[PDB]
Amino acid sequence: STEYKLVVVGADGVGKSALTIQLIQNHFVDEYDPTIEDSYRKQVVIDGETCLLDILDTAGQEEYSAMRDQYMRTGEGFLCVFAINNTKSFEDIHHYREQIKRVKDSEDVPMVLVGNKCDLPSRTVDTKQAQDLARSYGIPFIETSAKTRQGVDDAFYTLVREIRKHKEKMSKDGKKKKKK
Ligand SMILES: Nc1nc2c(ncn2[C@@H]2O[C@H](COP(=O)(O)OP(=O)(O)OP(O)(O)=S)[C@@H](O)[C@H]2O)c(=O)[nH]1
Ligand SMILES: [Mg+2]
Repeated sequence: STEYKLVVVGADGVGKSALTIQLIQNHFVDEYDPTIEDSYRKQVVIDGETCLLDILDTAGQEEYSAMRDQYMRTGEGFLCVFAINNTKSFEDIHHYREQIKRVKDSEDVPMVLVGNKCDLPSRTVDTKQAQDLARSYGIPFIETSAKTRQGVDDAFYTLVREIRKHKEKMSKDGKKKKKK
């Protein structure tokens, strides 16, 4: 019943498309297929509510600062994905977060930090640093492997939960109005 607009963001090659295709299609693309902009719908039951997910799988490839704006205005929550063997992709999260906060003109934007490719050896981004970054941001951190499907549903369902929490918070706000 309730629709949630989710946007999967992050550097090229982190696994945004692999995560999203696991969620929607239940298989893993070993392939490379760089994304311009694909979207997907899926009907899910999360905490006993039916949810219509409308998911945008974005381009990691850059230039943008053109393209990012409209889908940042549109998105209700953001899956901020880095790959655990890609230091720059982790560092990129700060910049995506800043951009989203600026473009949506809010300090309060539902987000989940996703460390993908946890099936691989010799990670270059430690779990502790990701956890520490998420704690700073006051957002969940979930480790995934699109290859094995580990954590995939949890990552997307947790983002829906963050949106719901935000919706409830915004009704009560901090002040000005109040509600519940
Ligand atoms: N080992 C491993 N490989 C993965 C995982 N997720 C994605 N990959 C691989 O990484 C490569 C890039 O994945 P892809 O999903 O296309 O990245 P992207 O983030 O969507 O990249 P883009 O569209 O912005 S350019 C592919 O070869 C894919 O199979 C994972 O969890 N584990
Ligand atoms: Mg892609």
